[PDB]
Amino acid sequence: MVSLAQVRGALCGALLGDCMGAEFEGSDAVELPDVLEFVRLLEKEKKAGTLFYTDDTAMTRAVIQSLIAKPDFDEVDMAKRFAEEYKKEPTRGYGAGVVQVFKKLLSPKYSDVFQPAREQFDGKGSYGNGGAMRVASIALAYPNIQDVIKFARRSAQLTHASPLGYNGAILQALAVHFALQGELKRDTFLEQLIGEMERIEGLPFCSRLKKIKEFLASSNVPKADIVDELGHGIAALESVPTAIYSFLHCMESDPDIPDLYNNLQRTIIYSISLGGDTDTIATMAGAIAGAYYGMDQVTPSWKRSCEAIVETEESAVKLYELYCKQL
Ligand SMILES: Nc1ncnc2c1ncn2[C@@H]1O[C@H](COP(=O)(O)OP(=O)(O)OC[C@H]2O[C@H](O)[C@H](O)[C@@H]2O)[C@@H](O)[C@H]1O
Ligand SMILES: [Mg+2]
Ligand SMILES: [Mg+2]
Repeated sequence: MVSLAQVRGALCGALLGDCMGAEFEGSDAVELPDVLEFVRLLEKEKKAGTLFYTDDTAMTRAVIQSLIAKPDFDEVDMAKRFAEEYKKEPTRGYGAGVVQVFKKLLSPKYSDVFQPAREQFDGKGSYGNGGAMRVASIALAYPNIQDVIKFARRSAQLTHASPLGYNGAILQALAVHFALQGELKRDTFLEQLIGEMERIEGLPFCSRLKKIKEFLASSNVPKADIVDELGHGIAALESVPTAIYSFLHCMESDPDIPDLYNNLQRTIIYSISLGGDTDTIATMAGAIAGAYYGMDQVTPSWKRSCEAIVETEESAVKLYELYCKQL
């Protein structure tokens, strides 16, 4: 039985990952000591809301507003909200490509809201993680896996028309889905994901998911090896599996991370420690961790530092109602 605590956990986890990840974004070597210092300073900050969220959260909030306005899923309403949000706050840190999608939706020239995304990169569409970064809410609003899949795909295809783009969104949404279903063991969790992705792709994402299995079966896997094989890039293929690994890895102790950090905190710290697109990787791993461990692991000293923490917590209630309605 999914609880409010898990839905709120997911969203607050996504918000923390974004806000804290943003601070290290695009450094392709990050050092864990920097992350630990950052976190310690964060806990001591007397002023609340010192960390601003980025496009990841901006788009997340737009998804949520759309689901609440239109619980049956309205891709037209959603597209409009994405475009209006971009227009309202263009400097939140959007990918250079996706900006063109928003401008086409804002223009009066397109009646098919999917068409701008189809036109990206000489008709190939974006392979970026921007579809995945905002998708978690689909899993929080829709209990049935078939809904999760088709709405993850469609929400993603508003900006990401490449299969790599939108299958990454599907994968991230499935990861959050299976994290919500209670205390799944690692092996079953991955079996669940590999099962679904073979059908969906049938295989880039399955390949990476298989390597994740491999890695988890080993111990003391260098971060370099994780980055080398799974990636830490703005591409969905190189970020969504990496987020899933971070979550799965951080279900147990990491020798480098003090055990006085809880699992969700560990998850965020570890994600950021991998470098690259740290905002987006941490927001995704954080969403999965939040869903799994819930709000009890979203500590007051961490969350209070995030722009829009209050609004986010409020929004969780409305999402949770959607979820409950669907049962
Ligand atoms: N098919 C392609 N061919 C060549 N380059 C591509 C392709 N697809 C993507 N790129 C490159 O990938 C870039 C971004 O793709 P975009 O769809 O704009 O962005 P996003 O929404 O996925 O956001 C990605 C992250 O960026 C921000 O930090 C957010 O926080 C996310 O973390 C393009 O400019 C291209 O260089
Ligand atoms: Mg961002
Ligand atoms: Mg980013």
